[PDB]
Amino acid sequence: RQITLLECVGKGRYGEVWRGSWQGENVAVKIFSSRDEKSWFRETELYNTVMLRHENILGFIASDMTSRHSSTQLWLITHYHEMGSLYDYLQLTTLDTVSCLRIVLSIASGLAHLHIEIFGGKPAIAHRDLKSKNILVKKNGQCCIADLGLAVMHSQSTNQLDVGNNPRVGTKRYMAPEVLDETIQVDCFDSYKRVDIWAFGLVLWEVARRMVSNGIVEDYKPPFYDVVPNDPSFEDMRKVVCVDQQRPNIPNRWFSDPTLTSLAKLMKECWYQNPSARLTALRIKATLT
Ligand SMILES: Nc1ncnc2c1ncn2[C@@H]1O[C@H](COP(=O)(O)OP(=O)(O)NP(=O)(O)O)[C@@H](O)[C@H]1O
Ligand SMILES: [Mg+2]
Ligand SMILES: [Mg+2]
Ligand SMILES: [Mg+2]
Ligand SMILES: [Mg+2]
Repeated sequence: RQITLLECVGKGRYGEVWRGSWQGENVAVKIFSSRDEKSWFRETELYNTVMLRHENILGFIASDMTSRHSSTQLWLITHYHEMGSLYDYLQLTTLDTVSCLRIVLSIASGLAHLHIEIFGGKPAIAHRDLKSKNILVKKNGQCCIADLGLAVMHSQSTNQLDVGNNPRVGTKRYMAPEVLDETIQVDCFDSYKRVDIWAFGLVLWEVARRMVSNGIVEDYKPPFYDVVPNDPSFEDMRKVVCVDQQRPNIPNRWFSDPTLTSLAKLMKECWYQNPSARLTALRIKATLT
């Protein structure tokens, strides 16, 4: 509500995010364009109607409408996290195994807790836009998942699939093949879970490259850096992913470390071209434990 904005710490395609004061404390304030009211709606929807509290999910505080510069602003107020996004984090620092396992574990927990229905409780939720920019790194080393603005929900009791009406689509670079060739089954909640696993496999590759094993690392590179431009188009991503069926190549320096060898095994099982073959968030969480 009555919060003072102190610094804007970044912008994406759907709004700005500010570091602000509430009760003299640091909170993140994502300000939506009214051009993107549907994502502010969907995120407010989940965080108000679903008990969505968990160590590895961005903590919610409030949602509100306010007036600035003679115009209406849609605020989503969440936990501020000093160290920013996994994507920024991976570029400024290298990882050792205990910090790299702590990251991929935390994301695995967050995704699985989203993906399963709890009775007592919460419906099953698929994310639909998971990527390194939509994961935050917290002061205690755990990562959490943010941006529920494209989320779909399913409840076993009703067996009703809630898809929303947001016409926004996922970040093109991270789309699974079934999204790109438009043969995803839109009526089947599990399809959406398998889109998330695929992207998770991409995030996994991003993290592994930055773990120091025998004093060597790769530089941070986004998935398919070598075959598609920045801001790749819908058809750019289709040629690589669907037609020629390329996957990020695994550096064989990783075969000179035991963990990197387990994560290479994890990733490949997240990006089978056949979505039924892909691991679930529940296995991935298990293996990493
Ligand atoms: N809760 C938060 N606390 C601290 N920093 C945040 C928080 N949320 C977002 N940020 C930072 O603000 C940046 C802008 O985020 P955002 O507006 O969500 O766009 P994006 O997620 O980076 N990519 P996109 O929204 O698809 O264009 C992020 O990349 C983070 O670095
Ligand atoms: Mg975002
Ligand atoms: Mg974000
Ligand atoms: Mg969020
Ligand atoms: Mg959103």
